Amino acid sequence: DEEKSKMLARLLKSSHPEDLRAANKLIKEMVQEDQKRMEKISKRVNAIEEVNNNVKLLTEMVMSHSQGSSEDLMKELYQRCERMRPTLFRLASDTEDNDEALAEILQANDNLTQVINLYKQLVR
Repeated sequence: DEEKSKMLARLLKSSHPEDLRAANKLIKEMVQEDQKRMEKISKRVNAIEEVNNNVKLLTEMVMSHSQGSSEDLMKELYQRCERMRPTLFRLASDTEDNDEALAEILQANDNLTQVINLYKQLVR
């Protein structure tokens, strides 16, 4: 990260023999990497984002409904949570190279399961 960096800026400012050939090859590499690294983070974030929101929302509703046509936007929301358990689990699986991310996906999932059940605690 910092070594590949110093290395690069070294290969750049210098003659042609190796320097350019290498400098480029190394530029091409990084680019291709930053590409996948990007798409990954992007997926994880939206996923967690989508989850925290649904939880919060459906949580509030199950609260205002614990006393008094929402009983159908509350169900519909709930089933959405169910189908997320999958993607979440499937996500934690590819996140085997970053425990800070993996932990977030996990806690994300805790909230998800916590509310999917709390809803069921009333319907059931």
